[PDB]
Amino acid sequence: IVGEALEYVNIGLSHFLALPLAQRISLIIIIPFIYNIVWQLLYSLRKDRPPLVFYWIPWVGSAVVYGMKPYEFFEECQKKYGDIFSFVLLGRVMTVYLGPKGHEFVFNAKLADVSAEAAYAHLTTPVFGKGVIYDCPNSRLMEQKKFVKGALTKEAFKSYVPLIAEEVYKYFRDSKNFRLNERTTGTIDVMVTQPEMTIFTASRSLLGKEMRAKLDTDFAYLYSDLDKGFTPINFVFPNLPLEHYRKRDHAQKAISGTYMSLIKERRKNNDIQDRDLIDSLMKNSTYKDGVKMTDQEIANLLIGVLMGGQHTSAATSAWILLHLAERPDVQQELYEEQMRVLDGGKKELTYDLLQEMPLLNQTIKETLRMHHPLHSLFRKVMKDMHVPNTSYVIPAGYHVLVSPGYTHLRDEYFPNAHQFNIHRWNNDSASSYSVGEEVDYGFGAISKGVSSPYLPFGGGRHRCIGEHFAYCQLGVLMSIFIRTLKWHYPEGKTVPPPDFTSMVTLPTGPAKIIWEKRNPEQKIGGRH
Ligand code: HEM
Ligand SMILES: C[C@@H](c1ncncc1F)[C@](O)(Cn1cncn1)c1ccc(F)cc1F
Repeated sequence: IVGEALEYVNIGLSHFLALPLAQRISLIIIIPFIYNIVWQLLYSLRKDRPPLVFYWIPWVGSAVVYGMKPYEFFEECQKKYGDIFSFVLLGRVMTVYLGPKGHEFVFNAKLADVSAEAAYAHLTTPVFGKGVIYDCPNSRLMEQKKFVKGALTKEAFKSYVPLIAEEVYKYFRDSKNFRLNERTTGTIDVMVTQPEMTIFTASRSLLGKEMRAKLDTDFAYLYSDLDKGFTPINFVFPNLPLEHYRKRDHAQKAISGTYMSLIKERRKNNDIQDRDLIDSLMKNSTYKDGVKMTDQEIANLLIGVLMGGQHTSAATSAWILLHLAERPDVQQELYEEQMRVLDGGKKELTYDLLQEMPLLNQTIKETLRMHHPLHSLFRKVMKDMHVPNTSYVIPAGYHVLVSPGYTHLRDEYFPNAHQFNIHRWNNDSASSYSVGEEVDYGFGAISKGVSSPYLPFGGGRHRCIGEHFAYCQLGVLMSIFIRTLKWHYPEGKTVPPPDFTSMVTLPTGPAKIIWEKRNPEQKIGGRH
């Protein structure tokens, strides 16, 4: 007789529903703790799954160590399990594939196998607005990228160089952090100066003079509010009836409103030129099926493009200054190249002359090797994926994570990888090189292979289209920094470690350097 036992299941259920509140909340905690632990041990025997990093807390997973020190986490997991392994992160399973094979597996994955917008839309759609980037099918994104890349031409860069130069000189003249007509030395926090210089230079060139003029007013604080809404917290908590979220949504509406105002003023006056990215998208933003982007979608695409470029570029010029601050030898070598290429300063800097500055471009290239601004790129797996030359299957509903910034730091691919050495790029100063066959996904021919161990701009359909703009901006900025200033660390300070929590690998601030004028008597003209 088992019937007697099934009575005691029923009895035990009734004795359970009647335990003291102390016993039950303790049971409410301990039942999923134990179940999680036993599920992982059962998981460890599936041979069609990559090894899964062990974690104590359910749902949270390895979120803490991953969020704080992702590269240290990857190295420890790589020593234990090899190059492919999974970990739990705030409710999701992330499968990491380290190394060049990982780059191929993720960046060159079939469109049907993985979805970037399914991973990212919750981060970005609340910040940028609807209908663009990741709030739209991949085919729409592919053509959005074509539209933006159409104002990112060599001819556009030739006109952007003197405009970016003007902004840098105006920032040296007017900003409280410098005031070079009044002060010959000073101390700056590069995490204060570089965000400002980046937004001023990117606004003037990509958005135009009107939009740049608005950053001289209270309007600039909307950018700070919108910027604060770009945060990993959006991945778990993208809308909370709280104040941070309200200034974000307000800023998005107010900034996109300002761009639509300009777009509609330009069209009401037929004042549509080739000045900036606004002119360009107004003339060129009709999809191949004949649908035109709305003025709202144009404005939102501007926000996302300007904000993406904001955080990668500002982080990078911060790291460049910070590495050069302890390398007066490198500053000296870069200064000599400035003097030779620009005839002692008697040539005005042009886009063409920037391309004849290999050591300056190698300094950018080397900073992007040691400080890849995005430590992790993500996709959501949409169809079960087999990992070649293994028995592993990554099931739909998992996410795949690739980290070229981690391979940038491996000695096997970059000897003495933790040493800043711009000369490892001698006779190889190009921002990136397609090492063979090319493919076009809708925004131009790009490298078909994505196996390069140096992959600062990703690859495949989601590859960056901002690299030449970033080199132009960083190049103008650094050419002027080098010709105008020397700089060094306060006593006993050195390169700060990265803060990875922002998802952008920023220097831990305050990161202070001391500048001094190379020509204490040099004056910057213009009105102020
Ligand atoms: C140092 C500067 C930069 C670095 C290292 C960088 C890095 C990257 C990487 C790694 C990706 C691939 C993302 C993924 O696969 O999920 C990407 C995509 C992209 N980036 Fe950049 N970026 C930089 C600057 C810029 C700038 C200046 C702009 C705009 C002016 C920009 C706009 C974009 C866009 C539109 C994409 C396409 C995303 C997609 O197709 O899903 N980036 N970038
Ligand atoms: C999604 C986002 C990101 N941020 C942080 N970790 C991983 C990421 F994928 C990012 O790739 C960053 N970025 C890349 N180039 C410039 N910015 C991005 C892409 C396109 C865009 F229009 C705006 C934008 F923020």
